[PDB]
Amino acid sequence: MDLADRFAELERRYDARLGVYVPATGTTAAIEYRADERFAFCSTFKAPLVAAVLHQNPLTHLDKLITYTSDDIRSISPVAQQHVQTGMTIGQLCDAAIRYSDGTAANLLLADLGGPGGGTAAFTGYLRSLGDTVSRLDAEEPELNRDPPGDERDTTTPHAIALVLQQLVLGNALPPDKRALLTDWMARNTTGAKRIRAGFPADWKVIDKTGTGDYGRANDIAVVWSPTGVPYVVAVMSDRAGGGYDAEPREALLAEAATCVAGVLALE
Ligand SMILES: *C(=O)/C=C/NCC(=O)CCO
Repeated sequence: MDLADRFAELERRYDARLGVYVPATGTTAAIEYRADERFAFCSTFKAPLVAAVLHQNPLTHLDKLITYTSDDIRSISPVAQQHVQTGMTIGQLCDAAIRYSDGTAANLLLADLGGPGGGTAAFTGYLRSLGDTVSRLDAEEPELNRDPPGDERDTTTPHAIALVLQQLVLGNALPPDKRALLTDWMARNTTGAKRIRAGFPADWKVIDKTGTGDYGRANDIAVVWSPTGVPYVVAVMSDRAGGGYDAEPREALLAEAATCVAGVLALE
Protein backbone atom coordinates (compact mmCIF):
# COMPACT_ATOMS: atom_id res chain seq x y z
CA MET A 1 0.00 0.00 0.00
CA ASP A 2 2.27 2.77 -1.29
CA LEU A 3 0.70 6.15 -2.10
CA ALA A 4 0.56 5.51 -5.89
CA ASP A 5 -1.89 2.64 -5.17
CA ARG A 6 -4.17 4.96 -3.18
CA PHE A 7 -4.10 7.52 -6.00
CA ALA A 8 -4.86 4.75 -8.52
CA GLU A 9 -7.99 3.74 -6.64
CA LEU A 10 -9.11 7.40 -6.70
CA GLU A 11 -8.82 7.33 -10.54
CA ARG A 12 -10.78 4.07 -10.90
CA ARG A 13 -13.49 5.22 -8.47
CA TYR A 14 -13.92 8.69 -10.00
CA ASP A 15 -13.29 7.58 -13.65
CA ALA A 16 -10.60 10.23 -13.89
CA ARG A 17 -6.96 11.00 -14.51
CA LEU A 18 -5.20 12.48 -11.47
CA GLY A 19 -1.92 14.39 -11.30
CA VAL A 20 -0.35 15.21 -7.95
CA TYR A 21 2.84 17.02 -6.96
CA VAL A 22 4.28 18.05 -3.63
CA PRO A 23 7.90 19.27 -3.86
CA ALA A 24 10.72 17.72 -1.85
CA THR A 25 11.70 19.48 1.35
CA GLY A 26 14.74 19.16 3.64
CA THR A 27 12.99 16.33 5.51
CA THR A 28 10.26 14.99 3.06
CA ALA A 29 10.61 13.24 -0.32
CA ALA A 30 8.55 14.57 -3.23
CA ILE A 31 5.09 13.15 -3.70
CA GLU A 32 4.57 12.60 -7.47
CA TYR A 33 1.68 10.96 -9.36
CA ARG A 34 1.62 11.71 -13.11
CA ALA A 35 3.50 14.83 -12.11
CA ASP A 36 5.05 15.33 -15.54
CA GLU A 37 1.95 14.61 -17.53
CA ARG A 38 0.23 17.63 -19.00
CA PHE A 39 -3.06 18.94 -17.75
CA ALA A 40 -5.00 22.05 -18.65
CA PHE A 41 -4.14 25.07 -16.47
CA CYS A 42 -7.74 26.25 -16.39
CA SER A 43 -7.88 29.16 -13.88
CA THR A 44 -4.78 28.04 -11.99
CA PHE A 45 -2.78 30.38 -14.33
CA LYS A 46 -4.37 33.40 -12.68
CA ALA A 47 -2.03 33.20 -9.62
CA PRO A 48 1.22 33.40 -11.64
CA LEU A 49 -0.58 35.99 -13.84
CA VAL A 50 -1.09 38.26 -10.80
CA ALA A 51 2.54 37.68 -9.85
CA ALA A 52 3.62 38.76 -13.37
CA VAL A 53 1.62 41.97 -13.11
CA LEU A 54 2.92 42.67 -9.57
CA HIS A 55 6.50 41.90 -10.46
CA GLN A 56 6.62 44.19 -13.53
CA ASN A 57 5.03 47.32 -11.97
CA PRO A 58 5.32 49.47 -8.87
CA LEU A 59 2.57 48.99 -6.24
CA THR A 60 0.93 52.30 -7.37
CA HIS A 61 -0.01 50.59 -10.68
CA LEU A 62 -2.59 48.60 -8.64
CA ASP A 63 -4.46 51.94 -8.37
CA LYS A 64 -4.82 52.26 -12.16
CA LEU A 65 -8.53 52.18 -13.11
CA ILE A 66 -9.37 49.88 -16.03
CA THR A 67 -12.71 50.54 -17.79
CA TYR A 68 -14.54 47.90 -19.83
CA THR A 69 -18.02 47.11 -21.21
CA SER A 70 -20.45 44.21 -21.24
CA ASP A 71 -18.93 43.00 -24.55
CA ASP A 72 -15.68 42.20 -22.75
CA ILE A 73 -17.60 39.80 -20.45
CA ARG A 74 -17.46 36.58 -22.49
CA SER A 75 -16.90 34.21 -19.54
CA ILE A 76 -17.97 33.72 -15.92
CA SER A 77 -17.09 37.07 -14.29
CA PRO A 78 -18.84 37.48 -10.93
CA VAL A 79 -16.94 40.66 -9.92
CA ALA A 80 -16.48 42.22 -13.38
CA GLN A 81 -20.31 41.97 -13.75
CA GLN A 82 -20.89 43.99 -10.49
CA HIS A 83 -18.41 46.73 -11.62
CA VAL A 84 -19.14 46.93 -15.36
CA GLN A 85 -20.46 50.48 -15.25
CA THR A 86 -17.75 51.96 -13.01
CA GLY A 87 -14.60 49.93 -13.89
CA MET A 88 -12.01 48.16 -11.78
CA THR A 89 -8.50 48.96 -10.64
CA ILE A 90 -5.64 46.62 -11.47
CA GLY A 91 -5.63 45.61 -7.76
CA GLN A 92 -9.34 44.90 -7.78
CA LEU A 93 -8.73 42.82 -10.91
CA CYS A 94 -5.95 40.76 -9.26
CA ASP A 95 -8.36 40.32 -6.30
CA ALA A 96 -11.21 39.15 -8.60
CA ALA A 97 -9.03 36.87 -10.75
CA ILE A 98 -7.74 35.01 -7.74
CA ARG A 99 -10.57 35.06 -5.18
CA TYR A 100 -13.54 34.60 -7.52
CA SER A 101 -11.67 33.17 -10.59
CA ASP A 102 -13.17 36.01 -12.62
CA GLY A 103 -12.74 35.42 -16.36
CA THR A 104 -12.89 39.01 -17.58
CA ALA A 105 -10.51 40.07 -14.80
CA ALA A 106 -7.79 37.58 -15.94
CA ASN A 107 -8.24 38.75 -19.60
CA LEU A 108 -7.82 42.40 -18.63
CA LEU A 109 -4.71 41.52 -16.66
CA LEU A 110 -3.41 39.58 -19.68
CA ALA A 111 -3.97 42.79 -21.73
CA ASP A 112 -2.15 44.90 -19.13
CA LEU A 113 0.76 42.49 -19.15
CA GLY A 114 1.27 42.05 -22.91
CA GLY A 115 -1.19 44.32 -24.73
CA PRO A 116 -4.16 43.05 -26.76
CA GLY A 117 -3.08 39.89 -28.56
CA GLY A 118 0.28 39.75 -26.68
CA GLY A 119 -1.05 38.69 -23.19
CA THR A 120 -0.87 34.92 -23.41
CA ALA A 121 2.66 35.01 -24.87
CA ALA A 122 3.78 37.51 -22.22
CA PHE A 123 2.37 35.37 -19.39
CA THR A 124 4.10 32.35 -20.87
CA GLY A 125 7.22 34.52 -20.89
CA TYR A 126 6.97 35.23 -17.19
CA LEU A 127 6.98 31.42 -16.55
CA ARG A 128 10.08 31.02 -18.74
CA SER A 129 11.78 33.87 -16.69
CA LEU A 130 11.18 31.59 -13.67
CA GLY A 131 12.85 28.66 -15.47
CA ASP A 132 9.54 26.93 -16.36
CA THR A 133 10.15 25.77 -19.96
CA VAL A 134 7.14 23.36 -19.86
CA SER A 135 3.98 25.40 -19.26
CA ARG A 136 2.21 27.39 -21.97
CA LEU A 137 -0.77 29.68 -22.33
CA ASP A 138 -2.28 30.21 -25.83
CA ALA A 139 -5.86 31.45 -25.40
CA GLU A 140 -7.86 33.83 -23.28
CA GLU A 141 -11.02 33.22 -21.23
CA PRO A 142 -13.17 31.23 -21.99
CA GLU A 143 -11.33 29.22 -24.72
CA LEU A 144 -8.37 28.29 -22.63
CA ASN A 145 -10.59 25.88 -20.56
CA ARG A 146 -11.89 24.17 -23.73
CA ASP A 147 -8.96 22.61 -25.64
CA PRO A 148 -9.33 18.85 -26.28
CA PRO A 149 -7.55 16.23 -24.14
CA GLY A 150 -3.92 15.87 -25.29
CA ASP A 151 -3.75 19.36 -26.79
CA GLU A 152 -0.53 20.82 -25.36
CA ARG A 153 -1.99 24.34 -25.62
CA ASP A 154 -2.95 25.99 -22.30
CA THR A 155 -1.28 23.13 -20.28
CA THR A 156 1.09 22.89 -17.36
CA THR A 157 2.17 19.84 -15.33
CA PRO A 158 1.64 19.31 -11.58
CA HIS A 159 5.43 19.40 -11.20
CA ALA A 160 5.91 22.66 -13.18
CA ILE A 161 3.11 24.69 -11.64
CA ALA A 162 3.99 23.50 -8.06
CA LEU A 163 7.62 24.73 -8.57
CA VAL A 164 6.32 28.01 -10.06
CA LEU A 165 4.05 28.51 -7.04
CA GLN A 166 6.85 27.63 -4.66
CA GLN A 167 9.09 30.35 -6.06
CA LEU A 168 6.18 32.86 -5.92
CA VAL A 169 4.98 32.26 -2.34
CA LEU A 170 7.94 30.53 -0.67
CA GLY A 171 11.10 31.60 -2.62
CA ASN A 172 12.29 35.08 -3.72
CA ALA A 173 10.52 35.59 -7.10
CA LEU A 174 8.64 38.53 -5.58
CA PRO A 175 9.65 41.19 -3.08
CA PRO A 176 8.03 40.71 0.38
CA ASP A 177 5.40 43.44 -0.04
CA LYS A 178 4.20 42.14 -3.45
CA ARG A 179 4.50 38.56 -2.29
CA ALA A 180 2.16 39.26 0.67
CA LEU A 181 -0.51 40.67 -1.65
CA LEU A 182 -0.42 37.49 -3.70
CA THR A 183 -0.45 35.35 -0.55
CA ASP A 184 -3.32 37.32 1.02
CA TRP A 185 -5.49 37.04 -2.12
CA MET A 186 -4.95 33.28 -2.34
CA ALA A 187 -5.57 32.92 1.44
CA ARG A 188 -8.94 34.62 1.05
CA ASN A 189 -9.89 32.58 -2.09
CA THR A 190 -13.62 31.79 -2.08
CA THR A 191 -13.76 28.97 -4.68
CA GLY A 192 -11.49 26.41 -2.96
CA ALA A 193 -13.50 25.11 0.08
CA LYS A 194 -14.10 21.62 -1.32
CA ARG A 195 -10.66 20.91 -2.76
CA ILE A 196 -7.22 21.05 -1.05
CA ARG A 197 -8.72 22.97 1.96
CA ALA A 198 -11.07 20.04 2.68
CA GLY A 199 -8.14 17.57 2.99
CA PHE A 200 -5.97 19.54 5.55
CA PRO A 201 -6.78 19.95 9.30
CA ALA A 202 -8.32 23.33 10.23
CA ASP A 203 -5.14 24.44 12.12
CA TRP A 204 -3.04 24.19 8.91
CA LYS A 205 -2.99 27.44 6.94
CA VAL A 206 -4.00 27.00 3.26
CA ILE A 207 -3.95 29.41 0.38
CA ASP A 208 -5.01 28.22 -3.05
CA LYS A 209 -6.12 28.80 -6.62
CA THR A 210 -8.66 26.56 -8.29
CA GLY A 211 -9.27 25.67 -11.95
CA THR A 212 -12.30 24.08 -13.63
CA GLY A 213 -12.96 23.37 -17.31
CA ASP A 214 -14.42 21.13 -20.00
CA TYR A 215 -13.88 17.36 -20.01
CA GLY A 216 -14.46 17.36 -16.27
CA ARG A 217 -11.31 19.33 -15.45
CA ALA A 218 -10.86 20.27 -11.83
CA ASN A 219 -7.56 21.65 -10.50
CA ASP A 220 -6.24 23.15 -7.32
CA ILE A 221 -2.83 24.65 -6.42
CA ALA A 222 -2.08 25.46 -2.80
CA VAL A 223 0.63 26.45 -0.41
CA VAL A 224 0.04 25.07 3.07
CA TRP A 225 1.71 25.64 6.48
CA SER A 226 1.79 23.21 9.37
CA PRO A 227 0.65 24.46 12.76
CA THR A 228 4.33 25.42 13.58
CA GLY A 229 4.86 27.16 10.19
CA VAL A 230 6.46 24.37 8.05
CA PRO A 231 5.51 25.14 4.41
CA TYR A 232 4.59 22.80 1.56
CA VAL A 233 3.26 23.27 -1.96
CA VAL A 234 0.45 20.99 -3.21
CA ALA A 235 -0.60 20.72 -6.88
CA VAL A 236 -3.68 18.60 -7.56
CA MET A 237 -4.92 18.35 -11.22
CA SER A 238 -7.61 16.16 -12.78
CA ASP A 239 -9.83 15.45 -15.76
CA ARG A 240 -12.55 13.02 -16.75
CA ALA A 241 -12.25 12.89 -20.51
CA GLY A 242 -14.46 9.80 -20.86
CA GLY A 243 -17.61 11.72 -20.30
CA GLY A 244 -16.87 14.09 -23.19
CA TYR A 245 -16.67 17.91 -23.23
CA ASP A 246 -19.53 18.27 -20.78
CA ALA A 247 -18.16 15.78 -18.30
CA GLU A 248 -18.82 16.70 -14.74
CA PRO A 249 -15.78 17.52 -12.69
CA ARG A 250 -15.54 16.00 -9.18
CA GLU A 251 -14.25 18.25 -6.46
CA ALA A 252 -14.30 15.33 -3.99
CA LEU A 253 -11.49 13.70 -6.06
CA LEU A 254 -9.25 16.65 -5.17
CA ALA A 255 -10.26 16.69 -1.50
CA GLU A 256 -9.32 13.03 -1.28
CA ALA A 257 -5.98 13.35 -3.05
CA ALA A 258 -5.24 16.29 -0.70
CA THR A 259 -6.22 14.15 2.33
CA CYS A 260 -3.75 11.51 1.19
CA VAL A 261 -1.03 14.22 0.98
CA ALA A 262 -1.94 15.78 4.39
CA GLY A 263 -1.93 12.35 6.01
CA VAL A 264 1.69 11.90 4.94
CA LEU A 265 2.72 15.48 5.77
CA ALA A 266 1.10 15.67 9.26
CA LEU A 267 2.24 12.28 10.58
CA GLU A 268 5.56 12.03 12.50
C1 LIG B 1 -11.40 29.09 -14.10
O1 LIG B 1 -11.01 27.93 -13.95
C2 LIG B 1 -12.58 29.39 -14.87
C3 LIG B 1 -13.26 28.44 -15.47
N1 LIG B 1 -14.34 28.74 -16.18
C4 LIG B 1 -15.01 27.67 -16.89
C5 LIG B 1 -15.79 26.80 -15.96
O2 LIG B 1 -15.76 27.04 -14.75
C6 LIG B 1 -16.56 25.65 -16.60
C7 LIG B 1 -17.77 25.21 -15.78
O3 LIG B 1 -18.29 26.30 -15.00
